[PDB]
Amino acid sequence: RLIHVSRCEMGTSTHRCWPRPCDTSSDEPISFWPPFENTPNVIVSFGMLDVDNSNNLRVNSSADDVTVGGFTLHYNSWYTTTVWNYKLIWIACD
Amino acid sequence: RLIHVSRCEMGTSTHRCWPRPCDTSSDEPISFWPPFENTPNVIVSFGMLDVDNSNNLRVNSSADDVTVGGFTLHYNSWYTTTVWNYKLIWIACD
Amino acid sequence: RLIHVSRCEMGTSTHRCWPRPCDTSSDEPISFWPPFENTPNVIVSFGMLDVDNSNNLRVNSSADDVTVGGFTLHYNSWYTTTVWNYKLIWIACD
Amino acid sequence: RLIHVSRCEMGTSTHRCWPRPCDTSSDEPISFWPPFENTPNVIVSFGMLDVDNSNNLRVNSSADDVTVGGFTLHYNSWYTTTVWNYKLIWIACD
Amino acid sequence: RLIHVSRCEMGTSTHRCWPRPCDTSSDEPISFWPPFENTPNVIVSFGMLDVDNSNNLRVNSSADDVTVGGFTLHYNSWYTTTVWNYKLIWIACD
Amino acid sequence: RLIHVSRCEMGTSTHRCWPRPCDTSSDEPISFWPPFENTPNVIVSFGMLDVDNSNNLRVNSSADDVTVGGFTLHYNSWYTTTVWNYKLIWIACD
Ligand SMILES: CC(=O)N[C@H]1[C@@H](O[C@H]2[C@@H](O)[C@@H](CO)O[C@@H](O[C@H]3[C@@H](O)[C@@H](CO)O[C@H](O[C@@H]4[C@H](O)[C@@H](O)[C@H](O)O[C@@H]4CO)[C@@H]3O)[C@@H]2NC(C)=O)O[C@H](CO)[C@H](O)[C@@H]1O
Ligand SMILES: CC(=O)N[C@H]1[C@@H](O[C@H]2[C@@H](O)[C@@H](CO)O[C@@H](O[C@H]3[C@@H](O)[C@@H](CO)O[C@H](O[C@@H]4[C@H](O)[C@@H](O)[C@H](O)O[C@@H]4CO)[C@@H]3O)[C@@H]2NC(C)=O)O[C@H](CO)[C@H](O)[C@@H]1O
Ligand SMILES: CC(=O)N[C@H]1[C@@H](O[C@H]2[C@@H](O)[C@@H](CO)O[C@@H](O[C@H]3[C@@H](O)[C@@H](CO)O[C@H](O[C@@H]4[C@H](O)[C@@H](O)[C@H](O)O[C@@H]4CO)[C@@H]3O)[C@@H]2NC(C)=O)O[C@H](CO)[C@H](O)[C@@H]1O
Ligand SMILES: CC(=O)N[C@H]1[C@@H](O[C@H]2[C@@H](O)[C@@H](CO)O[C@@H](O[C@H]3[C@@H](O)[C@@H](CO)O[C@H](O[C@@H]4[C@H](O)[C@@H](O)[C@H](O)O[C@@H]4CO)[C@@H]3O)[C@@H]2NC(C)=O)O[C@H](CO)[C@H](O)[C@@H]1O
Ligand SMILES: CC(=O)N[C@H]1[C@@H](O[C@H]2[C@@H](O)[C@@H](CO)O[C@@H](O[C@H]3[C@@H](O)[C@@H](CO)O[C@H](O[C@@H]4[C@H](O)[C@@H](O)[C@H](O)O[C@@H]4CO)[C@@H]3O)[C@@H]2NC(C)=O)O[C@H](CO)[C@H](O)[C@@H]1O
Ligand SMILES: *[C@@H]1O[C@H](CO)[C@@H](O[C@@H]2O[C@H](CO)[C@@H](O)[C@H](O)[C@H]2NC(C)=O)[C@H](O)[C@H]1NC(C)=O
Ligand SMILES: *[C@@H]1O[C@H](CO)[C@@H](O[C@@H]2O[C@H](CO)[C@@H](O)[C@H](O)[C@H]2NC(C)=O)[C@H](O)[C@H]1NC(C)=O
Ligand SMILES: *[C@@H]1O[C@H](CO)[C@@H](O[C@@H]2O[C@H](CO)[C@@H](O)[C@H](O)[C@H]2NC(C)=O)[C@H](O)[C@H]1NC(C)=O
Ligand SMILES: *[C@@H]1O[C@H](CO)[C@@H](O[C@@H]2O[C@H](CO)[C@@H](O)[C@H](O)[C@H]2NC(C)=O)[C@H](O)[C@H]1NC(C)=O
Ligand SMILES: *[C@@H]1O[C@H](CO)[C@@H](O[C@@H]2O[C@H](CO)[C@@H](O)[C@H](O)[C@H]2NC(C)=O)[C@H](O)[C@H]1NC(C)=O
Ligand SMILES: *[C@@H]1O[C@H](CO)[C@@H](O[C@@H]2O[C@H](CO)[C@@H](O)[C@H](O)[C@H]2NC(C)=O)[C@H](O)[C@H]1NC(C)=O
Ligand SMILES: OC[C@H]1O[C@H](O)[C@H](O)[C@@H](O)[C@H]1O
Repeated sequence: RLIHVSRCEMGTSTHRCWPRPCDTSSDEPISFWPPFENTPNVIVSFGMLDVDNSNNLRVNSSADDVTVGGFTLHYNSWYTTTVWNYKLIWIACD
Repeated sequence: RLIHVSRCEMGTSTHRCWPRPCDTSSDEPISFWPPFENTPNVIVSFGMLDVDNSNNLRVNSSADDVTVGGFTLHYNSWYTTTVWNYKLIWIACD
Repeated sequence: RLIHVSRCEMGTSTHRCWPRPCDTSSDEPISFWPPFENTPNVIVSFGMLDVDNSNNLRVNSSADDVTVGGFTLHYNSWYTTTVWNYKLIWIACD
Repeated sequence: RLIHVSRCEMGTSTHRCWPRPCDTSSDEPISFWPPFENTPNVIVSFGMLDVDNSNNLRVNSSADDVTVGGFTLHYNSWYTTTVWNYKLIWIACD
Repeated sequence: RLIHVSRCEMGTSTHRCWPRPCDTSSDEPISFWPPFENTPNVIVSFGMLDVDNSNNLRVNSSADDVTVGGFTLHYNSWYTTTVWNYKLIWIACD
Repeated sequence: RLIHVSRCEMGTSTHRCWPRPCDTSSDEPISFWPPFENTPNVIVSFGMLDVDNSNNLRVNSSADDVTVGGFTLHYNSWYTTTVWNYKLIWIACD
């Protein structure tokens, strides 16, 4: 019969830059071995966050350039915001 | 034989309000196509968060009124808090 | 034919503490019913969060001792940070 | 994603009659259990056969009144044929 | 996770020729909608048979030119044989 | 979700003895690579049959010694029957 099933892969990228500050941005090459049949959907979020109250909390995360073979794990803060340590989590299913 | 397998859907919903503050609360109808054969589960979180340090960080997000047809992507803040931008993420499996 | 498919179990854990500050750390055992063929993968994030601006934001979370029958839903803050309410969300797939 | 996967059920049914000839036709209700989700196809054939050369070889078999919960395994012969033994084999997938 | 599942298709082709005798051979086009990811395996047999004892029983059948799109349901006899009526059954799975 | 899926395997062994008559019995060992998770169901039938009319048609076939790793492809005739050529077909799903 015809049915719906999803293949999923997931992981966590961790960043501990303290005492140093974590970079404005960061991009990681995440690959799916083996590739998917079609380009899956991916969502990213935070599992651990270390933000200084001396400035507004501005943390953005995302999956950019999603290829059936992998995707770019993207993170960035902006303006005067300062991030000390942070863990990203992502899950891509199809 | 019998096996376990899930069908998962997933999406994001970006709310950029700056220079205006984001609505205190938000509810968006999300539709599943095609409908699940049985009610699915749904977890919601944040992929991007921009909140003013002028006050405590009070952000809530959920999936209310879930069914086989879909759910309501609910988000809200409370008290004297202020959010300039935020991205909600969700995933629903069965 | 040989294919890839998954089984995803997921959920949420709400911790309301205000007016009492939430515990520095909190562990919660989760059970997979029935058990997975093999050891799944879990990722935990936040779905709600209430953090005091009087200090930096320091929230961490993870899935510990993940077995075919369950994992431990871990939460913790550190140092001077304070938390009033929060919701954890996790999802596992094989 | 969408995939095509089938569930199959299959069985044999031996009929030994000799020294007596097997009855002109024979019907036997088969039960799928648990029931099927869709109404499946079924094909019947012969795994063993013992027929008399004294006449032509006239044998017929078929799945009948197929539900999502079973069907009638049917066998028969017409006219002057004489069958001494036979085993029906059947397979039903979806 | 990696599992083995199969997709199967099946069907029958009834040939009632009496009083006329059945053609020596028959090749029928069977197609698959939609086609397989990869080329299936196919097997054929007889569901009903009507062979004249005046001569030896000789029946052959097979799936020819099998591809992801379908195949050719071939049937034939040879030499002195005579077949009055007959049905073929086939099932393909990948 | 819980669903039903079968994994199948199939094949056909041919035997061309004319003018030599085919042995009374034959047993071919079949392997299942990779080995089913749990013991499968097998069914065998005739894809090509060539029998001399000078005696009753007595043919039999089956799958014996069925294990998750394989099975034995059994075939025989008995008493006065004489078989010149024949082909067996088998399909085993779990
Ligand atoms: C480009 C960027 O990343 N901007 C993000 C940032 O917005 C802030 C900036 O645009 C700065 C530019 O100087 O302006 C902030 O608004 C300020 C100014 O208009 C200021 C000028 O006097 O007045 C207000 O702030 C004053 C004072 O400057 C502060 O030191 C004092 O503590 O508070 C005063 C009263 O507020 C005004 O707020 C922008 N800030 C806000 C809020 O819009 O951050 C926002 C939100 O985090 C967005 O992310 C921008 O993209
Ligand atoms: C209804 C709601 O959304 N409440 C959420 C909020 O709780 C705060 C409110 O209940 C306000 C009501 O006035 O009280 C806060 O507690 C205060 C007061 O007890 C106050 C009295 O002096 O003392 C503390 O704060 C003072 C002063 O008020 C502040 O302006 C000053 O900057 O700092 C002082 C020292 O702290 C005390 O905090 C409630 N706040 C807390 C914390 O309990 O926010 C909480 C957490 O974010 C919950 O979300 C409530 O539901
Ligand atoms: C163990 C732990 O959980 N540490 C986490 C914490 O780090 C802070 C602590 O290590 C404290 C220990 O006293 O030091 C902080 O750095 C401070 C101090 O050196 C301080 C002494 O005067 O000077 C700086 O801070 C001043 C002032 O004290 C503040 O009130 C003012 O607002 O800012 C000033 C300039 O920053 C210095 O920053 C550590 N803080 C930081 C930042 O590193 O928190 C961090 C980040 O949240 C990590 O999580 C640590 O593990
Ligand atoms: C109703 C049914 O099941 N019929 C199936 C059967 O058909 C045979 C019957 O229709 C009988 C009815 O009497 O006729 C057979 O044809 C015969 C006659 O035309 C006959 C007249 O002389 O000539 C042939 O046979 C003779 C003689 O009758 C035999 O006893 C003798 O051994 O041989 C002679 C020479 O053949 C002729 O065959 C029908 N037979 C055939 C063949 O059509 O069987 C057929 C095929 O098995 C179908 O299944 C019918 O439905
Ligand atoms: C052990 C075995 O494999 N037997 C299978 C076989 O059965 C036949 C045998 O048991 C023989 C043993 O001698 O008997 C057959 O029955 C015959 C005899 O009773 C015979 C004695 O006169 O009478 C009948 O046969 C005559 C004549 O001999 C034949 O030449 C003529 O064509 O027909 C006449 C009338 O039948 C009688 O049939 C057994 N045959 C039958 C039929 O029972 O074959 C059967 C069916 O194929 C089973 O497979 C047995 O297991
Ligand atoms: C979060 O990261 C994404 C990835 O860079 C940012 O996406 C860009 O968004 C702007 C407008 O919002 C577009 O003009 C760009 O085309 C996007 N980049 C691409 C090609 O993906 C997003 O802006 C970031 N959010 C914040 C607040 O920094
Ligand atoms: C987060 O959002 C959810 C949904 O809006 C809130 O849940 C509601 O809780 C109240 C408790 O008094 C119920 O009356 C509502 O019916 C609930 N909504 C439903 C059915 O989803 C939750 O309280 C919010 N949390 C915070 C901190 O604001
Ligand atoms: C977040 O919580 C996890 C779980 O308690 C912490 O993980 C431990 O990390 C240390 C090294 O820092 C390892 O030696 C332990 O094996 C880990 N524990 C377990 C049971 O996984 C993690 O360190 C915490 N991070 C923060 C920011 O506090
Ligand atoms: C073989 O068996 C099938 C199943 O009993 C027979 O099917 C009947 O076919 C006739 C016409 O072909 C229909 O009018 C009947 O309604 C069918 N029966 C039902 C209820 O399915 C078929 O006739 C048999 N063929 C032979 C040669 O005996
Ligand atoms: C049964 O039918 C098959 C298919 O027509 C026959 O196999 C063909 O045999 C010829 C030579 O004898 C080859 O050139 C073809 O390539 C074969 N077809 C394929 C692709 O399988 C087979 O000979 C027939 N058997 C009998 C006894 O008639
Ligand atoms: C058809 O083949 C089967 C399999 O060989 C035969 O059944 C076996 O018969 C022998 C002798 O009675 C037993 O020792 C085995 O246990 C049987 N196997 C099983 C479990 O089926 C069957 O008798 C054959 N039929 C004919 C007509 O020869
Ligand atoms: O049955 C005996 C024998 O009759 C002829 O020789 C055919 O060519 C063979 O295929 C076989 O059918």
